[PDB]
Amino acid sequence: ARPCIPKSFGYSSVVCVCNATYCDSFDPPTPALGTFSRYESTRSGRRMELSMGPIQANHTGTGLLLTLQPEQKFQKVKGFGGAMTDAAALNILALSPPAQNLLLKSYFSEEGIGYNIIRVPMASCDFSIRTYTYADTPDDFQLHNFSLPEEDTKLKIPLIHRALQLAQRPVSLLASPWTSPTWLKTNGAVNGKGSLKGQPGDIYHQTWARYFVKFLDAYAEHKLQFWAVTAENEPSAGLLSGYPFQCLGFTPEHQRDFIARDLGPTLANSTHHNVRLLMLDDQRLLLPHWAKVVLTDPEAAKYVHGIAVHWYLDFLPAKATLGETHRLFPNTMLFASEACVGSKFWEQSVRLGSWDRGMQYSHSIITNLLYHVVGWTDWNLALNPEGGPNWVRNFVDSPIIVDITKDTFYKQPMFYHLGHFSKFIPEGSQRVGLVASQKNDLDAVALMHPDGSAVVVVLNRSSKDVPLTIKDPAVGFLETISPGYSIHTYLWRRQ
Ligand SMILES: *[C@@H]1O[C@H](CO)[C@@H](O[C@@H]2O[C@H](CO)[C@@H](O)[C@H](O)[C@H]2NC(C)=O)[C@H](O)[C@H]1NC(C)=O
Ligand SMILES: *[C@@H]1O[C@H](CO)[C@@H](O)[C@H](O)[C@H]1NC(C)=O
Repeated sequence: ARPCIPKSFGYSSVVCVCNATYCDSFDPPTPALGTFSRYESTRSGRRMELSMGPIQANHTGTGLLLTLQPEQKFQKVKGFGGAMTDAAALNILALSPPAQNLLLKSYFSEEGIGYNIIRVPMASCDFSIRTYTYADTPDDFQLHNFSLPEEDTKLKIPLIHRALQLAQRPVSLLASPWTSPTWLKTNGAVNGKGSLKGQPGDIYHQTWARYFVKFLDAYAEHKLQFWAVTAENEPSAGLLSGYPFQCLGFTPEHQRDFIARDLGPTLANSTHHNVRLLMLDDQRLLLPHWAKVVLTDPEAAKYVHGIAVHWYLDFLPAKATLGETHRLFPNTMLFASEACVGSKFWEQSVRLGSWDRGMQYSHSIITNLLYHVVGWTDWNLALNPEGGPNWVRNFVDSPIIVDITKDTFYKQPMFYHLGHFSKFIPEGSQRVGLVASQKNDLDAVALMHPDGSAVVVVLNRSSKDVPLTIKDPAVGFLETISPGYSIHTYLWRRQ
Protein backbone atom coordinates (compact mmCIF):
# COMPACT_ATOMS: atom_id res chain seq x y z
CA ALA A 1 0.00 0.00 0.00
CA ARG A 2 1.04 3.57 -0.53
CA PRO A 3 -1.02 6.58 0.47
CA CYS A 4 -1.91 9.61 -1.56
CA ILE A 5 0.64 12.46 -1.47
CA PRO A 6 -1.82 15.32 -1.39
CA LYS A 7 -1.41 18.72 -2.97
CA SER A 8 -3.84 21.61 -3.29
CA PHE A 9 -4.10 23.87 -6.30
CA GLY A 10 -6.78 26.11 -4.90
CA TYR A 11 -9.87 24.05 -5.69
CA SER A 12 -12.13 22.00 -3.44
CA SER A 13 -9.94 18.97 -3.06
CA VAL A 14 -6.45 17.73 -3.60
CA VAL A 15 -4.71 15.70 -6.25
CA CYS A 16 -2.38 12.80 -5.46
CA VAL A 17 1.14 13.56 -6.66
CA CYS A 18 3.07 10.78 -8.31
CA ASN A 19 6.57 10.76 -9.72
CA ALA A 20 9.40 8.42 -10.79
CA THR A 21 9.85 6.83 -7.35
CA TYR A 22 6.44 7.20 -5.68
CA CYS A 23 2.71 6.78 -6.38
CA ASP A 24 -0.28 5.85 -4.27
CA SER A 25 -1.16 2.15 -4.64
CA PHE A 26 -3.30 -0.73 -3.28
CA ASP A 27 -2.51 -3.95 -1.56
CA PRO A 28 -3.93 -6.96 -3.44
CA PRO A 29 -7.69 -7.55 -2.93
CA THR A 30 -8.34 -9.75 0.10
CA PRO A 31 -13.41 -10.38 3.80
CA ALA A 32 -15.10 -13.24 5.72
CA LEU A 33 -18.84 -14.01 5.53
CA GLY A 34 -20.62 -11.76 7.98
CA THR A 35 -18.25 -8.84 7.38
CA PHE A 36 -18.21 -6.05 4.75
CA SER A 37 -15.43 -4.07 3.07
CA ARG A 38 -15.71 -0.35 2.53
CA TYR A 39 -13.68 1.88 0.20
CA GLU A 40 -14.08 5.62 0.97
CA SER A 41 -13.08 8.77 -0.92
CA THR A 42 -13.82 12.25 0.46
CA ARG A 43 -13.51 15.79 -0.71
CA SER A 44 -11.55 16.30 2.51
CA GLY A 45 -8.72 14.03 1.36
CA ARG A 46 -9.56 10.40 1.87
CA ARG A 47 -8.57 8.36 -1.17
CA MET A 48 -10.15 4.89 -1.54
CA GLU A 49 -9.32 4.07 2.09
CA LEU A 50 -10.05 0.48 3.04
CA SER A 51 -12.07 -0.31 6.17
CA MET A 52 -14.23 -3.19 7.35
CA GLY A 53 -17.23 -3.54 9.58
CA PRO A 54 -19.61 -6.28 10.64
CA ILE A 55 -22.95 -7.19 9.06
CA GLN A 56 -25.73 -6.99 11.67
CA ALA A 57 -28.40 -9.73 11.85
CA ASN A 58 -31.08 -7.30 13.06
CA HIS A 59 -32.17 -3.73 12.38
CA THR A 60 -34.32 -1.35 14.41
CA GLY A 61 -35.31 2.13 13.36
CA THR A 62 -36.74 4.31 10.64
CA GLY A 63 -33.68 5.98 9.05
CA LEU A 64 -32.83 5.45 5.37
CA LEU A 65 -32.83 1.80 4.29
CA LEU A 66 -31.68 0.55 0.87
CA THR A 67 -32.84 -3.00 0.21
CA LEU A 68 -30.87 -5.24 -2.13
CA GLN A 69 -32.94 -7.10 -4.75
CA PRO A 70 -30.71 -10.05 -5.65
CA GLU A 71 -33.30 -11.51 -7.91
CA GLN A 72 -34.00 -8.48 -10.12
CA LYS A 73 -31.45 -9.00 -12.86
CA PHE A 74 -30.48 -6.20 -15.27
CA GLN A 75 -27.58 -5.70 -17.70
CA LYS A 76 -24.23 -7.47 -17.49
CA VAL A 77 -21.08 -5.35 -17.44
CA LYS A 78 -18.52 -5.16 -20.23
CA GLY A 79 -16.06 -2.86 -18.37
CA PHE A 80 -14.25 0.42 -17.73
CA GLY A 81 -11.37 2.36 -19.25
CA GLY A 82 -10.17 5.28 -21.31
CA ALA A 83 -8.87 6.40 -24.66
CA MET A 84 -5.31 6.01 -25.78
CA THR A 85 -5.30 9.21 -27.91
CA ASP A 86 -2.20 10.69 -29.52
CA ALA A 87 -2.25 13.35 -26.84
CA ALA A 88 -2.41 10.78 -24.01
CA ALA A 89 0.34 8.61 -25.39
CA LEU A 90 2.46 11.66 -26.11
CA ASN A 91 2.10 12.82 -22.50
CA ILE A 92 2.70 9.44 -20.90
CA LEU A 93 5.91 8.78 -22.86
CA ALA A 94 7.32 12.17 -22.12
CA LEU A 95 7.85 11.07 -18.51
CA SER A 96 10.77 8.97 -17.37
CA PRO A 97 10.24 5.19 -17.70
CA PRO A 98 9.83 4.48 -14.03
CA ALA A 99 7.14 7.17 -13.76
CA GLN A 100 5.54 5.83 -16.96
CA ASN A 101 5.15 2.48 -15.22
CA LEU A 102 3.53 3.93 -12.12
CA LEU A 103 1.08 5.82 -14.36
CA LEU A 104 0.22 2.66 -16.31
CA LYS A 105 -0.03 0.73 -13.02
CA SER A 106 -2.52 3.21 -11.58
CA TYR A 107 -4.94 2.48 -14.42
CA PHE A 108 -4.28 -1.02 -15.46
CA SER A 109 -3.00 -3.01 -12.47
CA GLU A 110 -4.60 -4.65 -9.44
CA GLU A 111 -2.41 -2.20 -7.56
CA GLY A 112 -4.35 0.55 -9.32
CA ILE A 113 -7.94 0.76 -10.53
CA GLY A 114 -8.05 -2.24 -12.85
CA TYR A 115 -9.19 -0.77 -16.21
CA ASN A 116 -10.08 -3.40 -18.81
CA ILE A 117 -11.04 -1.27 -21.81
CA ILE A 118 -9.00 0.90 -24.11
CA ARG A 119 -10.49 3.04 -26.84
CA VAL A 120 -8.04 3.61 -29.69
CA PRO A 121 -8.61 6.17 -32.41
CA MET A 122 -7.99 5.08 -35.98
CA ALA A 123 -5.70 7.91 -37.09
CA SER A 124 -5.91 11.51 -35.95
CA CYS A 125 -8.69 13.21 -33.98
CA ASP A 126 -8.54 16.61 -32.16
CA PHE A 127 -6.22 15.18 -29.46
CA SER A 128 -3.51 14.73 -32.06
CA ILE A 129 -0.85 17.30 -32.93
CA ARG A 130 -1.26 16.97 -36.68
CA THR A 131 -3.98 15.76 -39.02
CA TYR A 132 -3.34 12.48 -40.85
CA THR A 133 -5.09 9.37 -41.94
CA TYR A 134 -3.59 5.98 -42.71
CA ALA A 135 -4.18 6.51 -46.46
CA ASP A 136 -3.20 10.05 -47.39
CA THR A 137 -2.14 9.27 -50.95
CA PRO A 138 -5.01 10.67 -53.09
CA ASP A 139 -7.39 8.34 -54.94
CA ASP A 140 -5.58 5.29 -53.60
CA PHE A 141 -8.74 3.16 -53.94
CA GLN A 142 -6.84 -0.02 -53.42
CA LEU A 143 -5.19 1.30 -50.27
CA HIS A 144 -1.81 0.31 -51.56
CA ASN A 145 -0.14 3.04 -49.47
CA PHE A 146 -2.11 2.35 -46.30
CA SER A 147 0.31 2.41 -43.35
CA LEU A 148 0.47 3.10 -39.60
CA PRO A 149 2.35 6.28 -38.74
CA GLU A 150 4.71 6.70 -35.78
CA GLU A 151 1.79 7.84 -33.63
CA ASP A 152 0.72 4.16 -33.69
CA THR A 153 4.07 2.35 -34.04
CA LYS A 154 6.09 4.31 -31.46
CA LEU A 155 3.46 5.73 -29.07
CA LYS A 156 0.06 4.08 -28.90
CA ILE A 157 0.82 0.40 -29.62
CA PRO A 158 3.82 -0.03 -27.40
CA LEU A 159 1.88 1.73 -24.61
CA ILE A 160 -1.04 -0.60 -25.17
CA HIS A 161 1.20 -3.70 -24.98
CA ARG A 162 2.58 -2.54 -21.64
CA ALA A 163 -0.95 -1.94 -20.32
CA LEU A 164 -1.98 -5.46 -21.28
CA GLN A 165 1.19 -6.88 -19.69
CA LEU A 166 0.33 -5.01 -16.47
CA ALA A 167 -3.32 -5.96 -16.34
CA GLN A 168 -4.66 -9.09 -14.74
CA ARG A 169 -8.16 -8.63 -16.08
CA PRO A 170 -8.34 -9.43 -19.78
CA VAL A 171 -8.40 -6.06 -21.59
CA SER A 172 -10.63 -5.20 -24.57
CA LEU A 173 -9.58 -2.77 -27.34
CA LEU A 174 -12.19 -0.50 -29.00
CA ALA A 175 -11.46 1.47 -32.19
CA SER A 176 -13.16 4.51 -33.69
CA PRO A 177 -12.33 6.63 -36.77
CA TRP A 178 -12.83 10.43 -36.82
CA THR A 179 -12.15 10.99 -40.47
CA SER A 180 -11.53 8.98 -43.58
CA PRO A 181 -8.88 10.09 -46.09
CA THR A 182 -9.97 13.40 -47.57
CA TRP A 183 -10.25 12.12 -51.11
CA LEU A 184 -13.06 9.86 -49.95
CA LYS A 185 -15.08 12.89 -48.91
CA THR A 186 -17.41 15.28 -50.64
CA ASN A 187 -15.58 18.36 -49.18
CA GLY A 188 -12.00 17.10 -49.58
CA ALA A 189 -10.99 18.15 -46.05
CA VAL A 190 -10.39 16.44 -42.70
CA ASN A 191 -12.96 18.62 -41.03
CA GLY A 192 -15.93 20.70 -42.05
CA LYS A 193 -19.36 19.60 -43.21
CA GLY A 194 -18.72 16.63 -45.43
CA SER A 195 -19.42 12.96 -45.91
CA LEU A 196 -18.34 9.95 -47.93
CA LYS A 197 -18.72 10.58 -51.68
CA GLY A 198 -21.33 8.80 -53.76
CA GLN A 199 -23.59 6.32 -52.00
CA PRO A 200 -23.51 3.01 -50.06
CA GLY A 201 -22.48 -0.06 -51.96
CA ASP A 202 -20.24 2.06 -54.24
CA ILE A 203 -16.48 2.33 -54.51
CA TYR A 204 -15.99 5.19 -52.05
CA HIS A 205 -18.04 3.24 -49.54
CA GLN A 206 -16.24 -0.08 -50.24
CA THR A 207 -12.85 1.58 -49.91
CA TRP A 208 -13.79 2.96 -46.53
CA ALA A 209 -15.08 -0.41 -45.38
CA ARG A 210 -11.78 -2.01 -46.39
CA TYR A 211 -9.92 0.67 -44.49
CA PHE A 212 -11.33 -0.76 -41.24
CA VAL A 213 -10.05 -4.16 -42.33
CA LYS A 214 -6.62 -2.78 -43.16
CA PHE A 215 -6.55 -1.06 -39.78
CA LEU A 216 -7.30 -4.29 -37.98
CA ASP A 217 -4.76 -6.14 -40.16
CA ALA A 218 -2.03 -3.69 -39.30
CA TYR A 219 -2.84 -3.83 -35.59
CA ALA A 220 -2.98 -7.66 -35.70
CA GLU A 221 0.56 -7.44 -37.10
CA HIS A 222 1.69 -5.84 -33.86
CA LYS A 223 -0.16 -8.69 -32.10
CA LEU A 224 -3.25 -6.72 -30.96
CA GLN A 225 -6.84 -7.81 -31.61
CA PHE A 226 -9.91 -5.69 -31.12
CA TRP A 227 -13.04 -6.45 -29.17
CA ALA A 228 -15.13 -3.86 -31.08
CA VAL A 229 -15.13 -0.92 -33.51
CA THR A 230 -17.54 2.00 -33.84
CA ALA A 231 -19.10 2.83 -37.15
CA GLU A 232 -17.76 6.37 -36.88
CA ASN A 233 -17.01 8.82 -34.09
CA GLU A 234 -19.84 11.36 -33.77
CA PRO A 235 -21.28 10.81 -37.21
CA SER A 236 -23.57 13.81 -36.57
CA ALA A 237 -20.65 16.23 -36.36
CA GLY A 238 -19.79 15.95 -40.03
CA LEU A 239 -23.17 17.32 -41.04
CA LEU A 240 -22.42 20.67 -39.42
CA SER A 241 -21.11 23.57 -41.40
CA GLY A 242 -17.62 24.60 -40.24
CA TYR A 243 -17.13 21.75 -37.76
CA PRO A 244 -13.59 22.56 -36.50
CA PHE A 245 -11.88 19.19 -36.47
CA GLN A 246 -11.71 15.64 -37.88
CA CYS A 247 -15.06 14.16 -38.77
CA LEU A 248 -17.16 12.30 -41.32
CA GLY A 249 -20.88 13.03 -41.52
CA PHE A 250 -23.56 10.34 -41.63
CA THR A 251 -27.26 10.79 -41.37
CA PRO A 252 -28.83 7.83 -39.65
CA GLU A 253 -30.01 6.57 -43.05
CA HIS A 254 -26.49 6.98 -44.39
CA GLN A 255 -25.16 5.02 -41.40
CA ARG A 256 -27.85 2.37 -41.76
CA ASP A 257 -27.14 1.78 -45.39
CA PHE A 258 -23.39 2.03 -45.04
CA ILE A 259 -23.51 -0.68 -42.35
CA ALA A 260 -25.87 -2.96 -44.27
CA ARG A 261 -24.21 -2.56 -47.62
CA ASP A 262 -20.50 -2.13 -46.95
CA LEU A 263 -19.06 -2.21 -43.48
CA GLY A 264 -21.06 -5.24 -42.21
CA PRO A 265 -20.35 -7.60 -45.10
CA THR A 266 -16.79 -6.39 -45.39
CA LEU A 267 -16.11 -7.06 -41.73
CA ALA A 268 -17.99 -10.39 -41.83
CA ASN A 269 -16.09 -11.79 -44.81
CA SER A 270 -12.74 -11.01 -43.19
CA THR A 271 -10.65 -12.67 -40.55
CA HIS A 272 -11.99 -10.11 -38.06
CA HIS A 273 -15.63 -11.28 -38.15
CA ASN A 274 -15.70 -11.78 -34.37
CA VAL A 275 -14.98 -8.10 -33.92
CA ARG A 276 -18.19 -6.37 -32.76
CA LEU A 277 -19.64 -3.34 -34.46
CA LEU A 278 -21.25 -0.52 -32.41
CA MET A 279 -23.37 2.14 -34.05
CA LEU A 280 -23.95 5.81 -33.16
CA ASP A 281 -20.96 6.62 -30.94
CA ASP A 282 -22.54 10.03 -30.44
CA GLN A 283 -24.62 12.09 -28.01
CA ARG A 284 -27.50 10.24 -26.35
CA LEU A 285 -29.82 12.97 -27.58
CA LEU A 286 -29.85 11.30 -30.99
CA LEU A 287 -31.81 8.43 -29.34
CA PRO A 288 -33.99 6.68 -29.80
CA HIS A 289 -34.35 7.96 -33.40
CA TRP A 290 -30.93 6.81 -34.65
CA ALA A 291 -31.54 3.35 -33.17
CA LYS A 292 -34.95 3.13 -34.80
CA VAL A 293 -33.62 4.11 -38.20
CA VAL A 294 -30.75 1.59 -38.11
CA LEU A 295 -32.18 -1.41 -36.22
CA THR A 296 -35.61 -1.65 -37.84
CA ASP A 297 -33.81 -2.59 -41.04
CA PRO A 298 -32.89 -6.24 -40.65
CA GLU A 299 -30.12 -5.94 -43.24
CA ALA A 300 -28.29 -3.45 -41.00
CA ALA A 301 -29.30 -4.87 -37.59
CA LYS A 302 -27.85 -8.29 -38.25
CA TYR A 303 -24.40 -6.61 -38.09
CA VAL A 304 -24.90 -4.23 -35.16
CA HIS A 305 -23.95 -5.58 -31.74
CA GLY A 306 -24.63 -2.51 -29.64
CA ILE A 307 -25.12 1.23 -29.46
CA ALA A 308 -22.29 3.52 -28.31
CA VAL A 309 -23.10 6.76 -26.55
CA HIS A 310 -21.23 9.97 -25.59
CA TRP A 311 -21.65 12.33 -22.57
CA TYR A 312 -20.76 15.94 -22.30
CA LEU A 313 -20.51 16.03 -18.54
CA ASP A 314 -20.71 19.86 -18.43
CA PHE A 315 -24.32 19.84 -19.80
CA LEU A 316 -27.10 17.35 -18.99
CA PRO A 317 -32.83 13.41 -19.41
CA ALA A 318 -31.77 9.78 -19.83
CA LYS A 319 -34.95 7.72 -19.64
CA ALA A 320 -36.36 9.22 -22.85
CA THR A 321 -33.13 8.25 -24.56
CA LEU A 322 -31.33 5.38 -22.91
CA GLY A 323 -34.64 4.14 -21.39
CA GLU A 324 -36.74 4.17 -24.53
CA THR A 325 -33.89 2.74 -26.60
CA HIS A 326 -33.43 -0.23 -24.30
CA ARG A 327 -37.11 -0.86 -24.22
CA LEU A 328 -37.21 -0.95 -28.06
CA PHE A 329 -34.08 -3.02 -28.61
CA PRO A 330 -33.54 -4.83 -25.32
CA ASN A 331 -30.94 -7.19 -26.86
CA THR A 332 -28.73 -4.47 -28.29
CA MET A 333 -26.39 -3.32 -25.52
CA LEU A 334 -25.90 0.35 -24.64
CA PHE A 335 -22.27 1.33 -24.07
CA ALA A 336 -20.78 4.67 -23.04
CA SER A 337 -17.80 5.09 -25.36
CA GLU A 338 -16.85 8.65 -24.37
CA ALA A 339 -17.25 11.07 -21.44
CA CYS A 340 -15.79 14.37 -20.25
CA VAL A 341 -15.66 17.83 -18.59
CA GLY A 342 -13.75 21.09 -19.05
CA SER A 343 -15.69 23.50 -21.29
CA LYS A 344 -17.85 25.59 -18.97
CA PHE A 345 -16.65 28.96 -20.30
CA TRP A 346 -15.96 30.37 -16.87
CA GLU A 347 -13.71 27.59 -15.64
CA GLN A 348 -10.29 26.31 -16.57
CA SER A 349 -10.06 23.25 -18.86
CA VAL A 350 -8.09 21.46 -16.12
CA ARG A 351 -8.99 22.22 -12.48
CA LEU A 352 -6.46 20.32 -10.42
CA GLY A 353 -8.20 18.85 -7.38
CA SER A 354 -11.79 19.41 -8.51
CA TRP A 355 -14.14 17.37 -6.37
CA ASP A 356 -17.06 18.54 -8.45
CA ARG A 357 -15.70 17.08 -11.69
CA GLY A 358 -15.15 13.90 -9.71
CA MET A 359 -18.74 13.82 -8.53
CA GLN A 360 -19.83 14.40 -12.07
CA TYR A 361 -18.06 11.32 -13.33
CA SER A 362 -19.54 8.82 -10.90
CA HIS A 363 -22.94 10.43 -10.92
CA SER A 364 -22.91 9.81 -14.62
CA ILE A 365 -21.53 6.32 -14.29
CA ILE A 366 -24.40 5.55 -11.89
CA THR A 367 -27.11 7.07 -14.07
CA ASN A 368 -25.72 4.92 -16.87
CA LEU A 369 -25.76 1.73 -14.85
CA LEU A 370 -29.30 2.59 -13.84
CA TYR A 371 -30.26 2.76 -17.49
CA HIS A 372 -28.86 -0.51 -18.75
CA VAL A 373 -25.57 0.81 -20.08
CA VAL A 374 -23.01 -2.05 -19.99
CA GLY A 375 -19.64 -0.27 -19.88
CA TRP A 376 -17.97 3.09 -19.53
CA THR A 377 -15.03 4.62 -21.30
CA ASP A 378 -13.36 7.83 -20.32
CA TRP A 379 -11.82 10.12 -22.97
CA ASN A 380 -8.06 10.98 -22.88
CA LEU A 381 -6.19 8.70 -20.43
CA ALA A 382 -3.82 11.58 -19.59
CA LEU A 383 -3.40 15.21 -20.55
CA ASN A 384 -1.08 18.11 -19.80
CA PRO A 385 -1.97 20.96 -17.38
CA GLU A 386 -3.33 23.05 -20.25
CA GLY A 387 -5.63 20.15 -21.15
CA GLY A 388 -3.80 18.93 -24.28
CA PRO A 389 -2.06 18.96 -26.55
CA ASN A 390 -4.92 19.58 -28.99
CA TRP A 391 -4.29 20.98 -32.49
CA VAL A 392 -7.51 22.91 -32.46
CA ARG A 393 -7.06 24.09 -28.86
CA ASN A 394 -10.13 22.06 -27.88
CA PHE A 395 -8.71 21.41 -24.39
CA VAL A 396 -10.47 19.48 -21.61
CA ASP A 397 -9.79 17.64 -18.35
CA SER A 398 -8.39 14.18 -17.81
CA PRO A 399 -8.26 11.95 -14.70
CA ILE A 400 -4.48 12.03 -14.83
CA ILE A 401 -2.57 15.20 -15.62
CA VAL A 402 1.07 14.99 -16.68
CA ASP A 403 3.60 17.67 -15.80
CA ILE A 404 6.57 16.94 -18.02
CA THR A 405 8.89 19.63 -16.65
CA LYS A 406 8.74 18.08 -13.20
CA ASP A 407 8.49 14.46 -14.28
CA THR A 408 5.32 14.41 -12.17
CA PHE A 409 1.72 13.37 -12.77
CA TYR A 410 -1.42 14.19 -10.82
CA LYS A 411 -4.29 11.87 -10.12
CA GLN A 412 -7.47 13.97 -10.01
CA PRO A 413 -10.61 13.22 -8.01
CA MET A 414 -12.11 12.00 -11.32
CA PHE A 415 -9.60 9.17 -11.28
CA TYR A 416 -10.73 7.94 -7.85
CA HIS A 417 -14.39 8.42 -8.70
CA LEU A 418 -13.83 6.09 -11.68
CA GLY A 419 -11.85 3.75 -9.52
CA HIS A 420 -14.81 3.20 -7.16
CA PHE A 421 -16.42 1.43 -10.12
CA SER A 422 -13.67 0.05 -12.30
CA LYS A 423 -11.64 -1.54 -9.55
CA PHE A 424 -14.57 -3.50 -8.14
CA ILE A 425 -16.90 -4.42 -10.94
CA PRO A 426 -15.31 -6.93 -13.26
CA GLU A 427 -16.61 -7.89 -16.67
CA GLY A 428 -19.53 -10.25 -16.07
CA SER A 429 -20.81 -8.31 -13.10
CA GLN A 430 -24.58 -7.93 -13.23
CA ARG A 431 -26.54 -4.90 -12.14
CA VAL A 432 -29.38 -5.88 -9.85
CA GLY A 433 -32.04 -4.13 -7.85
CA LEU A 434 -31.62 -1.61 -5.05
CA VAL A 435 -34.80 0.04 -3.72
CA ALA A 436 -34.80 2.88 -1.23
CA SER A 437 -37.15 3.04 1.76
CA GLN A 438 -37.69 6.83 1.21
CA LYS A 439 -36.71 9.87 -0.84
CA ASN A 440 -33.05 10.72 -0.15
CA ASP A 441 -30.20 12.59 -1.81
CA LEU A 442 -27.87 9.64 -2.28
CA ASP A 443 -26.99 8.16 -5.66
CA ALA A 444 -26.49 4.38 -5.47
CA VAL A 445 -26.28 1.34 -7.67
CA ALA A 446 -25.92 -2.35 -6.71
CA LEU A 447 -24.40 -5.20 -8.70
CA MET A 448 -23.44 -8.78 -8.23
CA HIS A 449 -19.91 -9.86 -9.01
CA PRO A 450 -19.61 -12.95 -11.26
CA ASP A 451 -18.47 -14.97 -8.21
CA GLY A 452 -21.79 -14.24 -6.48
CA SER A 453 -20.74 -11.52 -4.03
CA ALA A 454 -22.04 -7.96 -3.74
CA VAL A 455 -20.92 -4.51 -4.82
CA VAL A 456 -22.81 -1.32 -4.02
CA VAL A 457 -21.67 2.18 -4.77
CA VAL A 458 -23.12 5.02 -2.78
CA LEU A 459 -22.39 8.59 -3.84
CA ASN A 460 -23.29 11.64 -1.74
CA ARG A 461 -23.35 14.92 -3.60
CA SER A 462 -24.94 16.90 -0.76
CA SER A 463 -23.01 18.52 2.08
CA LYS A 464 -24.95 16.57 4.76
CA ASP A 465 -23.84 13.29 6.28
CA VAL A 466 -26.51 10.67 5.51
CA PRO A 467 -26.84 7.77 7.95
CA LEU A 468 -28.13 4.60 6.31
CA THR A 469 -28.49 0.80 6.33
CA ILE A 470 -28.33 -1.67 3.48
CA LYS A 471 -30.44 -4.79 3.66
CA ASP A 472 -29.38 -8.00 1.91
CA PRO A 473 -31.70 -10.89 2.81
CA ALA A 474 -28.89 -13.42 2.40
CA VAL A 475 -26.69 -11.94 5.12
CA GLY A 476 -28.23 -9.13 7.18
CA PHE A 477 -27.84 -5.39 7.52
CA LEU A 478 -25.00 -2.92 6.91
CA GLU A 479 -25.28 -0.03 9.28
CA THR A 480 -23.24 2.72 7.83
CA ILE A 481 -23.18 6.40 7.22
CA SER A 482 -22.47 8.40 4.03
CA PRO A 483 -20.37 11.55 4.70
CA GLY A 484 -21.34 14.63 2.77
CA TYR A 485 -19.24 14.89 -0.38
CA SER A 486 -18.04 11.32 -0.53
CA ILE A 487 -18.33 8.14 -2.51
CA HIS A 488 -18.12 4.64 -1.04
CA THR A 489 -17.91 1.26 -2.60
CA TYR A 490 -19.23 -1.51 -0.31
CA LEU A 491 -18.27 -5.17 -0.88
CA TRP A 492 -19.51 -8.18 1.00
CA ARG A 493 -19.61 -11.90 0.44
CA ARG A 494 -23.03 -13.67 0.27
CA GLN A 495 -22.59 -17.40 0.95
C1 LIG B 1 8.71 11.80 -5.54
O1 LIG B 1 7.77 12.10 -4.54
C2 LIG B 1 8.13 11.49 -3.33
C3 LIG B 1 6.91 11.48 -2.41
O2 LIG B 1 6.55 12.80 -2.09
C4 LIG B 1 9.31 12.24 -2.74
O3 LIG B 1 9.81 11.56 -1.60
C5 LIG B 1 9.69 12.46 -0.48
O4 LIG B 1 10.73 13.42 -0.52
C6 LIG B 1 10.79 14.39 0.52
C7 LIG B 1 12.11 15.14 0.29
O5 LIG B 1 13.15 14.20 0.05
C8 LIG B 1 10.75 13.73 1.91
O6 LIG B 1 10.58 14.67 2.96
C9 LIG B 1 9.63 12.70 2.01
O7 LIG B 1 9.83 11.98 3.20
C10 LIG B 1 9.69 11.71 0.86
N1 LIG B 1 8.60 10.77 0.97
C11 LIG B 1 8.91 9.50 0.75
C12 LIG B 1 7.93 8.44 1.13
O8 LIG B 1 10.00 9.21 0.24
C13 LIG B 1 10.43 12.44 -3.77
O9 LIG B 1 11.12 13.62 -3.41
C14 LIG B 1 9.91 12.67 -5.18
N2 LIG B 1 10.98 12.51 -6.14
C15 LIG B 1 11.37 13.60 -6.80
C16 LIG B 1 12.43 13.41 -7.85
O10 LIG B 1 10.91 14.72 -6.55
C1 LIG C 1 3.29 4.14 -52.52
O1 LIG C 1 3.87 2.85 -52.42
C2 LIG C 1 4.79 2.54 -53.46
C3 LIG C 1 5.07 1.04 -53.51
O2 LIG C 1 4.26 0.38 -52.57
C4 LIG C 1 6.07 3.36 -53.23
O3 LIG C 1 7.15 3.10 -54.12
C5 LIG C 1 5.70 4.82 -53.40
O4 LIG C 1 6.78 5.57 -52.90
C6 LIG C 1 4.37 5.20 -52.71
N1 LIG C 1 3.77 6.31 -53.42
C7 LIG C 1 3.64 7.42 -52.72
C8 LIG C 1 2.82 8.50 -53.38
O5 LIG C 1 4.15 7.55 -51.60
